[PDB]
Amino acid sequence: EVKLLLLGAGESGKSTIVKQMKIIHEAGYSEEECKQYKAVVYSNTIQSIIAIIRAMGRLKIDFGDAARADDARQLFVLAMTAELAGVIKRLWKDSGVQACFNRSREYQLNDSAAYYLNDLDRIAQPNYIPTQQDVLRTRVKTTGIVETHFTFKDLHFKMFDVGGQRSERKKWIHCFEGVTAIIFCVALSDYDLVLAEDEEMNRMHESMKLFDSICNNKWFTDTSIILFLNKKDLFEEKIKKSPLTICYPEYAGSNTYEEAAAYIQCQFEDLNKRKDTKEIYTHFTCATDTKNVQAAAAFVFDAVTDV
Ligand SMILES: Nc1nc2c(ncn2[C@@H]2O[C@H](COP(=O)(O)OP(=O)(O)OP(O)(O)=S)[C@@H](O)[C@H]2O)c(=O)[nH]1
Ligand SMILES: [Mg+2]
Repeated sequence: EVKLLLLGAGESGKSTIVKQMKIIHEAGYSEEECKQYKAVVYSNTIQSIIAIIRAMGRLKIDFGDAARADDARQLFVLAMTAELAGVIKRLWKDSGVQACFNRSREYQLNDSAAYYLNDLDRIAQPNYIPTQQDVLRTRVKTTGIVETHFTFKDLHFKMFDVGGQRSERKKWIHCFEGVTAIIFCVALSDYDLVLAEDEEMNRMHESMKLFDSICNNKWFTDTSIILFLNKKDLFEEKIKKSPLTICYPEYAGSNTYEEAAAYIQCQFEDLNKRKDTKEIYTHFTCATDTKNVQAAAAFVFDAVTDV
């Protein structure tokens, strides 16, 4: 009876939200289901550390220890085993690798790269099983449309998740029929990144063009628009290191979590052309934090209840 549509750019966090609805209302991920994602965890860790040493060549950075070159060679051939763990750990500890990691803005690196790598000892053990946090931290591109059903207070939702990348936005239109509410996810940490499809397009700017399209859409003039400003935990960490001016030349405020976030929210709310007729319900979220998403869900519920 209630249709929920998750929209947003790629890496936005929409699929992580779906995962959280199963954790909260469907009592988590079974031990067996976690073992399913074990390969995904390993693939993500491997792809991340590969992405870093590959960046070094492009970025003119070399190891703090020249002996690592044999480990970097070993990483590619092996692409889990206890030898591969020792190789990755040494590469992650290297001063050169760490320098390149702190320049990840200049290439494409998974959000959860450091999360997995900093916990490699746990990840490398035998009989290791992905934790619920580990599963949420996994990245897998969403291809096609995925639906999910859950019931709350005698109201049950149809949640639709779709791919955010340009390759999949053609299929967004197929879902627009009968949408109660839209949850538009935006990565706060995307302000200094660039799209993986287009090397020179700013990720946040892309997210903006999308939100303008959706927020001021002809089909959705009825539907309530919810704006999820996601990845606030990464934004908090990141805003100290990188200035928000990279995304906005005009921004003269401080590079602080509270003030910078407030600014991004305002720029997205300003895209509403029917600003008097239509309201936008905005919430700051950490999609990997189940407790935080529980609070978000309640906020989503209140917006739908307002009907
Ligand atoms: N730290 C942190 N990581 C997040 C957050 N939201 C998503 N991520 C991470 O970012 C990655 C992308 O999230 P995901 O849910 O897959 O985005 P998406 O919109 O579904 O990506 P796509 O299918 O359109 S391509 C995931 O691997 C997840 O672990 C967040 O709020 N905080
Ligand atoms: Mg997805």
